[PDB]
Amino acid sequence: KTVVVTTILESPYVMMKKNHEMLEGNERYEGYCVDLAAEIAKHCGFKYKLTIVGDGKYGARDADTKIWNGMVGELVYGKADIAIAPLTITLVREEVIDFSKPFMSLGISIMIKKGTPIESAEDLSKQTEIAYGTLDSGSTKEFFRRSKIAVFDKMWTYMRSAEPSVFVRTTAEGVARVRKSKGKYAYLLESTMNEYIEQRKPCDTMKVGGNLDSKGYGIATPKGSSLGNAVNLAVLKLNEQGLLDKLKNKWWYDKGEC
Amino acid sequence: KTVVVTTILESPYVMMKKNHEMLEGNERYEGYCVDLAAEIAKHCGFKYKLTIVGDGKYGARDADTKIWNGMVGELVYGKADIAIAPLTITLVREEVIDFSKPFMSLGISIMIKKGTPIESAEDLSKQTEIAYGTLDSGSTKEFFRRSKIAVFDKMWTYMRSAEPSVFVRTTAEGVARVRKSKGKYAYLLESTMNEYIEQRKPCDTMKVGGNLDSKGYGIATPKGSSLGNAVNLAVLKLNEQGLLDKLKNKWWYDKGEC
Ligand SMILES: N[C@@H](Cc1onc(O)c1Br)C(=O)O
Ligand SMILES: N[C@@H](Cc1onc(O)c1Br)C(=O)O
Repeated sequence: KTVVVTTILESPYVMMKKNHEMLEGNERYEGYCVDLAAEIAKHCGFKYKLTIVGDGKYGARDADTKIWNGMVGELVYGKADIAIAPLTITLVREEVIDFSKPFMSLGISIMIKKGTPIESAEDLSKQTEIAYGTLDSGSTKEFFRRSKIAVFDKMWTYMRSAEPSVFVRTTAEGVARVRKSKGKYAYLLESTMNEYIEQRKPCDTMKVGGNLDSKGYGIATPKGSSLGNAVNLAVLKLNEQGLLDKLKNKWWYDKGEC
Repeated sequence: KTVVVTTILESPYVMMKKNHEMLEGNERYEGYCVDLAAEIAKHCGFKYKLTIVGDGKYGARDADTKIWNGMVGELVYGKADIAIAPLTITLVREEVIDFSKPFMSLGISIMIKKGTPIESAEDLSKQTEIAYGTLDSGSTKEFFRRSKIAVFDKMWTYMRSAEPSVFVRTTAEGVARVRKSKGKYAYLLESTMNEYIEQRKPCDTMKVGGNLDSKGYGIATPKGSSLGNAVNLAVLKLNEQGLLDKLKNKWWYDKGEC
């Protein structure tokens, strides 16, 4: 039957076409993951319906209720058959859902307003003039919360108690904050999103320093789903064919505005 | 039996004494509402236990689940017997819980960093250079969300879509934001909290313009609770005895630091 795909509005993975109100179904969206879903579906031989995750979250488990939210939750509770989005492969998630090998590699990075005197995470941790934060949910926030590494521990300690809050609801908000804070706010996010934004007008942001870690995004399916095998092979095939690199260039650099 | 009082950490209504770790029970807290609870209990002849609302919220109903959160929720679901805090009497709340006549009068107001060229709500609505917001929950946010008054409608329209978010988690955060934004952020909050903060170091904030509305805080009890009658009479008695005004002066001006 028609496969239900859960995904999330995150540029340039999935975005509403400017003229979406005049369109219907899958045609309403565009982006790297929209193109990827089409390729995966073709190689696995299934028809699908793109749906945007109800709560706009990636996926975490509430420590008290033990309930999973976000795209991970939609898979865990059977609300969706597959997640095709910039969903980071992590230990906690790997335990409850299946993941294809990575379709994109990335790492946590620093985004600054051009001119900000910051070149690394160490730089940020050793000062207070420039505030810094992460998304209010997801693997980056979790990276800092769980890190036992001195420098990252120091940063988390500062972030968790910083006032006003240094956390944002969406990537768009973090970017807006960096752009409007006159260099007094730096944003910690995944290298992939950082690199995309660096090529977007008004071209006033920059990725600085090396990535804090090395990981990847994977296509997710409910644990034990018979669709997992084919999907994983499709990702490997698409990568080996150079299609994934082609898609990355298409949505990141081919039409960079900077 | 011992009455369970739900309240909230909001200065100067209820605050943790500096040395709370060395104290136990009700002795751990201090403030206007702590003193008020003692007076109400004495006049109604009951023993009580102060408890801080689990979710740190005042009280709203989720439009989807219809579940009440905050102090209102604790009363509605029988987790607490009475709420003694700066809980605003509103139509939606009055329908599900009982309220004593007001023990304090107030209205929505504007807090600015001294020197900010803003004298009214109209001023704020007609410009964009200075951002402004409210608590991310409670009667003030709701006032703007539901207002059909042109000026407030205009302000809500701007606030709801402003990026980054102009909403804060606690009063303390809104104050910190006003103080650290060099006049580029104004905070909308209740006159009572505004007046208290204006007398606190570093004495860099000011209440401007007249209040946007006129309302009051009431002591709340589960609907139909036999404790409601006595509590209401106690509030009226304490007010007529001048005790409420005495308490206001004690926690607002007697030890003002400005
Ligand atoms: N890919 C992450 C989400 C995320 O993590 N950090 C960010 O800035 C974003 Br967007 C995840 O799967 O949680
Ligand atoms: N008293 C209000 C809470 C509140 O509403 N606006 C604020 O700034 C605060 Br604190 C309520 O009962 O919701």
